[PDB]
Amino acid sequence: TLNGGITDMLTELANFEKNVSQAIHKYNAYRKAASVIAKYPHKIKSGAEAKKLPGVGTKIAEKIDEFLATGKLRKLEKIRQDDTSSSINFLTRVSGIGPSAARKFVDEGIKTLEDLRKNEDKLNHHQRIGLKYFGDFEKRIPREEMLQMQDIVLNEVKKVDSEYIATVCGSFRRGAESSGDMDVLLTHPSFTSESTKQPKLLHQVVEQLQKVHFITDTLSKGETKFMGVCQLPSKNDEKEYPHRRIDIRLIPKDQYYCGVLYFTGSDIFNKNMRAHALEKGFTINEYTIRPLGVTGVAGEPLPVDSEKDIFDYIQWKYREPKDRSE
DNA sequence: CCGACTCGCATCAGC
DNA sequence: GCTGATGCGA
DNA sequence: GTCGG
Ligand SMILES: Nc1ccn([C@H]2C[C@H](O)[C@@H](COP(=O)(O)CP(=O)(O)OP(=O)(O)O)O2)c(=O)n1
Ligand SMILES: [Cl-]
Ligand SMILES: [Cl-]
Ligand SMILES: [Mn+2]
Ligand SMILES: [Mn+2]
Ligand SMILES: [Mn+2]
Ligand code: NA
Ligand code: NA
Repeated sequence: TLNGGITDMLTELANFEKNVSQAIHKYNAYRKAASVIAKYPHKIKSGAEAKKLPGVGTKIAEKIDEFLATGKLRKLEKIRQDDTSSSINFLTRVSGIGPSAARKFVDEGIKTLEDLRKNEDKLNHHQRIGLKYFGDFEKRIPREEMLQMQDIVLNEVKKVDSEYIATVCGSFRRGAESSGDMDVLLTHPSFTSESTKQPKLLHQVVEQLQKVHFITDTLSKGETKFMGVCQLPSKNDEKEYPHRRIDIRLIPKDQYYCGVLYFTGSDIFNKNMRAHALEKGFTINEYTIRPLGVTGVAGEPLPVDSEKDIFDYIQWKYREPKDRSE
């Protein structure tokens, strides 16, 4: 928390550039700066001191000087006051509403939560569910509740087919004391890079979790990726638990390690590692690490028997999940 | 300076 | 219908 | 917005 004011400012600027300006490289630039400063173990006293960190440049350094001097950033103070910016920033907080839809809605005069409720007719299915659970999706998940959810998911999967392996990833696997959502990596021996010998492998699981009233809604669903909503059961006379977002990714069993690396993250950690892989002549996705040939075209998948094998190829020391929270 | 900065699903445009 | 782009998301 | 080359 040494530099919370600064990292908050950069995050707000990042969000502005994504949601309002639609400038995703600026969003990523601010995100990278905020991350590098967040792990900096000194209380930053100057923009010049910050500029020594990779990803902090001259423009961010100047903003840090303004913020250190005054506790504020004029540029943000005015963004906070501009009506369309603030309306756009709000609407993108609904799952399924991005910068595009948010601006179109603001264009048609839909700019408040009440406006959206009045105009449910104009939302696609994802957006309608995001609106329904807007309040619940603001609440974080205590790790203790993550553990109960894990119990349910693992046991329910076992009951569909004992050969399923389900792994909770994301911030949970990084050891976070609370999470924004639950991410589940799924594998089954009938689904490898070489063949899919059983159909419906993800569907069967979604169905089982629906039938025990754990999964309550679906935002998107295909053959390998589910995105929806779930809820812990509550005890007699207790208030219901908040509804929670859940993502499930079925990964070819032989590609578990690249999959678990991807799904564990963080997002920024993945972004940095994939970028470093490129510097080193490889490309990494959730399935494989491949070398880049003399012309920048991916070659054949290299053998991988461990998360560390991936770190090895790109000449990074192994980092435990808990140390990947960038 | 200047080019560069992985993929799944839903939806749409075009045919 | 399919294919490719875009939006939104992990 | 940043930065390797
Ligand atoms: N732009 C992105 C977004 C996500 N991912 C991967 C890495 C991330 O940890 C995982 C879960 O995403 P989530 O969106 O669930 C974020 P997570 O790290 O689980 O933290 P929480 O906020 O507590 O949920 O998906 C990626 O590679 N690139
Ligand atoms: Cl940009
Ligand atoms: Cl691949
Ligand atoms: Mn998560
Ligand atoms: Mn998630
Ligand atoms: Mn609820
Ligand atoms: Na720097
Ligand atoms: Na959104």
